[PDB]
Amino acid sequence: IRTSELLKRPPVSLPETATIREVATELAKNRVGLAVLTARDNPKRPVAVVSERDILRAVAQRLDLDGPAMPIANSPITVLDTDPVHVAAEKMRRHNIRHVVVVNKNGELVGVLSIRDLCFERAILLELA
Amino acid sequence: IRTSELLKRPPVSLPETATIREVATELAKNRVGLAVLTARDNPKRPVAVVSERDILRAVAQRLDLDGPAMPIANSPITVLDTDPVHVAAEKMRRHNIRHVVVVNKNGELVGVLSIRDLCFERAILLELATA
Ligand SMILES: Nc1ncnc2c1ncn2[C@@H]1O[C@H](COP(=O)(O)O)[C@@H](O)[C@H]1O
Ligand SMILES: Nc1ncnc2c1ncn2[C@@H]1O[C@H](COP(=O)(O)O)[C@@H](O)[C@H]1O
Ligand SMILES: Nc1ncnc2c1ncn2[C@@H]1O[C@H](COP(=O)(O)O)[C@@H](O)[C@H]1O
Ligand SMILES: Nc1ncnc2c1ncn2[C@@H]1O[C@H](COP(=O)(O)O)[C@@H](O)[C@H]1O
Ligand SMILES: [Cs+]
Ligand SMILES: [Cs+]
Ligand SMILES: [Cs+]
Ligand SMILES: [Cs+]
Ligand SMILES: [Cs+]
Ligand SMILES: [Cs+]
Repeated sequence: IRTSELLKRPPVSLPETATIREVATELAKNRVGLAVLTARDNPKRPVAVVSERDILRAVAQRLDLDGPAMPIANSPITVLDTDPVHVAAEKMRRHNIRHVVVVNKNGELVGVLSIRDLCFERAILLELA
Repeated sequence: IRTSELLKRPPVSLPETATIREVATELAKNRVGLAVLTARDNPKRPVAVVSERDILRAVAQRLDLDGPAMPIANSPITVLDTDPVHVAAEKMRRHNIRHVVVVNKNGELVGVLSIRDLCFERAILLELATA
């Protein structure tokens, strides 16, 4: 019923000072589509997100792939861990994103949810309609 | 509800001889996650697919992005244009992919369906639940 129950894994994240390639390596190594950029001082606070989609455009535009990742990162769209799952689903539909970052009431990184999680379960699909 | 009815765009494709960067440019230009690689002799026949996920690994492994795209591509997982939409959704789930290449009875490239198409419409979501 709620967001936290659909989380499969610990959050895949790097510090905000990470390079574009460093994010690319971390995404390939974990077989995920998005990486959360955490703050320097506080590794629990998500400051941005970087997707393979962002890296793809960096490749097409011929950016320095060893340059900083923050300039291609976006400000996180979030859902609470205590929120119902359909909120995460409609934010994805609304923002045309395939990920939502799950945080707690303190604003700390709990995990990341994917469109993959919501669509491939019959129990969820009937709720989201 | 059948795959051909959820098609809203002509297939984004390149010839199988395309480089990795040439695919990356095509993906960015069309704002899509996948590109279908078509045959040399017959551009209607899909021979492979390349996702931005594949390009991402190319970046991480420091491959020559001006090298050919075919070695980083995959054998196309297809669905018929006449097939019902739940079959396409079933293949995405089973094979852990977010795209399916829609072809016709002759095996020619009609279009490409995405997990984005199936999940962001209430009419479809309900039918995916009904089975
Ligand atoms: N940044 C992340 N941290 C932790 N788990 C993730 C992250 N991104 C995606 N996932 C999970 O890993 C699976 C595959 O990720 P994706 O290929 O990005 O959909 C999904 O079902 C998500 O639940
Ligand atoms: N939870 C999120 N918060 C902010 N931006 C996002 C989020 N998920 C995806 N994006 C952005 O949407 C684009 C592609 O996202 P995705 O569909 O997750 O690959 C990239 O430019 C991402 O930075
Ligand atoms: N290779 C392709 N050729 C034509 N249309 C596509 C292709 N890939 C995706 N689409 C469609 O265009 C949209 C692009 O989204 P996506 O590729 O999932 O980022 C999807 O909703 C599909 O309906
Ligand atoms: N229709 C398809 N047939 C074969 N492989 C695919 C298909 N769609 C995606 N893939 C592969 O699955 C991985 C993730 O693709 P995606 O998550 O759909 O961007 C990539 O390595 C793709 O090459
Ligand atoms: Cs940006
Ligand atoms: Cs609601
Ligand atoms: Cs929208
Ligand atoms: Cs977006
Ligand atoms: Cs149509
Ligand atoms: Cs491959």
